[PDB]
Amino acid sequence: IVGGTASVRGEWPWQVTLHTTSPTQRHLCGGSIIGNQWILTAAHCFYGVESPKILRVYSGILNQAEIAEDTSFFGVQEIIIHDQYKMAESGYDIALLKLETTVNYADSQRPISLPSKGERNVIYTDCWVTGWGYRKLRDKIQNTLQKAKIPLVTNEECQKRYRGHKITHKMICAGYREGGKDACKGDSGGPLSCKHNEVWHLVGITSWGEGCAQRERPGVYTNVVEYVDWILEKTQAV
Amino acid sequence: IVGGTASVRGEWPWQVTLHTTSPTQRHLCGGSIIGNQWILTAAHCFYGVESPKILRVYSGILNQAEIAEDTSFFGVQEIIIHDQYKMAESGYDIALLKLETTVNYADSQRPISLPSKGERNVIYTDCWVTGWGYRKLRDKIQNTLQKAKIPLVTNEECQKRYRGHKITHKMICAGYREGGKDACKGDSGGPLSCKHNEVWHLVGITSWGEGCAQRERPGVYTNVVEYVDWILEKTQAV
Amino acid sequence: IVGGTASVRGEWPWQVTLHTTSPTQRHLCGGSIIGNQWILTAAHCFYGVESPKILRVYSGILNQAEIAEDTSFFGVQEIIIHDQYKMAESGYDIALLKLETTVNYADSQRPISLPSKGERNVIYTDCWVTGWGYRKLRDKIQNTLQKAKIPLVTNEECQKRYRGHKITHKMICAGYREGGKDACKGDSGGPLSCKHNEVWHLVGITSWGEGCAQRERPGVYTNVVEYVDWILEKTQAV
Ligand SMILES: Cc1cc(=O)[nH]c2ccc(Cl)cc12
Ligand SMILES: Cc1cc(=O)[nH]c2ccc(Cl)cc12
Ligand SMILES: Cc1cc(=O)[nH]c2ccc(Cl)cc12
Repeated sequence: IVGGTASVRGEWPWQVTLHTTSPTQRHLCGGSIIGNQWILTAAHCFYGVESPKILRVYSGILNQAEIAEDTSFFGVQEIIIHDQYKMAESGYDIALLKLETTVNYADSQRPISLPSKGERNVIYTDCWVTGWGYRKLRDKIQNTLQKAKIPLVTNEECQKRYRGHKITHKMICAGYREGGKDACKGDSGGPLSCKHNEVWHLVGITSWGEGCAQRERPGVYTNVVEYVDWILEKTQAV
Repeated sequence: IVGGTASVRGEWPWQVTLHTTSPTQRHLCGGSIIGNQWILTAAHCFYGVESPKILRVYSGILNQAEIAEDTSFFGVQEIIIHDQYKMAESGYDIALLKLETTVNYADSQRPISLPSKGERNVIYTDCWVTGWGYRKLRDKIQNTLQKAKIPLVTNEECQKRYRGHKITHKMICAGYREGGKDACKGDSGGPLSCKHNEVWHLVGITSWGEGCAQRERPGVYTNVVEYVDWILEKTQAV
Repeated sequence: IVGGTASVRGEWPWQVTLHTTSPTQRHLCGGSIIGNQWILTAAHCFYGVESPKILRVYSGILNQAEIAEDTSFFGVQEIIIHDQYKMAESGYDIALLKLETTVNYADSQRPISLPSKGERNVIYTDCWVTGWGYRKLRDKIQNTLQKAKIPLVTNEECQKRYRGHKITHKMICAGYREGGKDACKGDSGGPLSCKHNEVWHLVGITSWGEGCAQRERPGVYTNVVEYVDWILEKTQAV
């Protein structure tokens, strides 16, 4: 996160840090608790990931320093990538992790509500992007979970800023005209959380942008409300 | 209907009573006129129904006592159950009855409008559940069509009350925190009708709940607006 | 267009005139620029059209007199008709033209934004229908692009006026109770453009009506917002 500040412990209790153990253990991406066995994250996070066996999901974390060999985590039973996903910049950048065990909810770890199709008309005015990603394009993973308040930008405006792309209605953009606050490398898959009528909603999934926090380059997020049918379908037992 | 009152004749002119003739004739479920040849109702009503030949749809009824051997009814040509339906508590609790003959509309029998996808944002504040069902969990079918005004509850709130279920965006809930007013056995398949801008809309189909009218147990209804595409598809000739 | 007036040059810069060259060259239908290589229009326009080779799309036109043998145009590479289209009156009256070359945008030719699913709740109050069609049921193609401001009508109201049809949620209607302003023959496939929050949105595609501008006979338009998923799907490369 560029231009953000340190979070208060547990103020984003749906935020997880997804680690890979290969070759050695490191933070890979953000994600969001949306169900007792379910993390919603970005498909692009799994480039070159051939097995869920190398993944570990840590909940209730503020500082990466909390994570040691003796720290408890959730194993991943299954990675579900949207069947139309090819790459972040073409959309469908959404994935589910089915956990091996269930999350016991508490003040530090609880699920975020999905957006309602009826809130499509809502103007979200209190939106935050969070993560342990870079503070600049070439940097490193940050210890303390960072937050930045960023305004949503219309898809018409977003399209103006990305003339070489198609910004679709399945994407949502957020950024300041002058830049300065944005997601960056390592924030991928985490939430764009918007508080509306005293309820936090998972409006976006951190996906891509050209650089980080540049002027006239809004961050591009997966528009979660366009995938609530897909999420429902994929989270049913069979 | 628990905690309701007797309806005025024809104040719910889309409400039908669906009877089965097997083994002897009795009220089975409620339903709603949505087209000249079409009743919308709940899939769960047809458990163990092997043929539409045993079904009779009566329109323009206030009192069950109106129904005798010499009372006119509509035959059922086809029962269309949602292909994803398994049971009420897992959703997709929706079915269409294609009638053998067409309903001639009149003051006592006319169709209710389907909800618009653009009204998803609307806060419906004038919603009523109607039927000839039980006034308590163990009771019997009531003679006079009952009505009860019940407030909609958010899906977030509804999910809190049904921790052992998944309350999906294809469901909608209604109830008082303190209970006392609700649908019950025999009200299944009938409408949750909401009046907005002087027009009645078929917002829900009476589906299920834990008991009837209990504290902290909202009634769960099929969220009709999520099925307008399905209804359109299934009501086309071929 | 019945009851309309002459447009100002380029005030509808997304409006194209689609010509057929067979047997000799003539205006066939309207259409709208929605992308650099993409025109959105009505499926019914292509009755008896067996090849895209006979089609020419002219942008930046006010007067048909501008079009001569030496006037530049866009060739059509592909006609994409909705796979459920059968005829205008049954809906799915939507088609895409993929152009052979790309449109270079300018003040006289630029794309119109598609409606957002979140604007379904919006009451559009500034809507215009445009084209070179007839000024009365039996007439001829008009030289100067005509415009008429027409109010949207609810689908409930529209259905009342077309008792022999099914007016679906994939249609949108516009007209005056007393008639007098409407699309007519030759306006097919053009836009119903509505300006909301200083942005023009392509709300409808001119489709059909009983006669032109008759009392109690609103024009029926393809409800574009119901097809944004389809448009996205069909405009992707493969
Ligand atoms: C993931 C990522 C990497 C990057 O370099 N820039 C970005 C800018 C914006 C958003 Cl939303 C994400 C990214
Ligand atoms: C159908 C039914 C049976 C029952 O026992 N309880 C209910 C409670 C609420 C609603 Cl909406 C329906 C029912
Ligand atoms: C295309 C067309 C032909 C016609 O004769 N009447 C109409 C009336 C209304 C609308 Cl929207 C279109 C038409």
